[PDB]
Amino acid sequence: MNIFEMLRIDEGLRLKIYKDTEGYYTIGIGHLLTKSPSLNSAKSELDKAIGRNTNGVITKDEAEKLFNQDVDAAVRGILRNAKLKPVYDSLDAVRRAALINMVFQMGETGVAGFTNSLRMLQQKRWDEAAVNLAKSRWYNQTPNRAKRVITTFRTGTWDAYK
Ligand SMILES: [Cl-]
Ligand SMILES: [Cl-]
Repeated sequence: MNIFEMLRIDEGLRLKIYKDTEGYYTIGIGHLLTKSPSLNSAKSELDKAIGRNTNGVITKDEAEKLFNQDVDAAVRGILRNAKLKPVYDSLDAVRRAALINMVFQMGETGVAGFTNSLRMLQQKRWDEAAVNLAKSRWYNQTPNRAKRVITTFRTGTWDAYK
């Protein structure tokens, strides 16, 4: 298992514009299009992202292409962030994937806001970090996905995904 296969299980794959768990316009593998309520505005972003007139539909390759761009952006956002970088640097490879997963879903700002959890991860206090991570809107709104990520941080294995 790797970061790509982990995120593919978490986000699924859809080739036509759809609404995410928050109600926003998305396409492919969890690629947010816009927070706007207008479908037209979403179709406009989609064509801009792809470079062709898509009329709301993309192929598998186009989806995988946006996906590779998005994982690359998440990693780099972490390495550029003064709060995330040190945590990232301190973790093993499995746990690193779990941090990337959080960032992909919620953005760097968002993750950076989990001050207490990040400090516990840095300290390698696994059971205490899992407990604090669960006291969030994240966990209450997407509980099965949060539990998978949280178990990954707690154990340091891919069990939750096998
Ligand atoms: Cl883009
Ligand atoms: Cl969920």
